[PDB]
Amino acid sequence: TLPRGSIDKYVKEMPDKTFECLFPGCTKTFKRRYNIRSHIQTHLEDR
Ligand SMILES: [Zn+2]
Repeated sequence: TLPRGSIDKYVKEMPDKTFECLFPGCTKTFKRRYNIRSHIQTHLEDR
């Protein structure tokens, strides 16, 4: 009754100011920011 352990199961935060969405099928990398996290929402939101 509380989903909150999948958004942090596919994120590779790099100390070089980078990000690697570890989602299976995904292939987009971002930088030090909390925007890709919301991107993981559309990941398991409907697609
Ligand atoms: Zn992704």
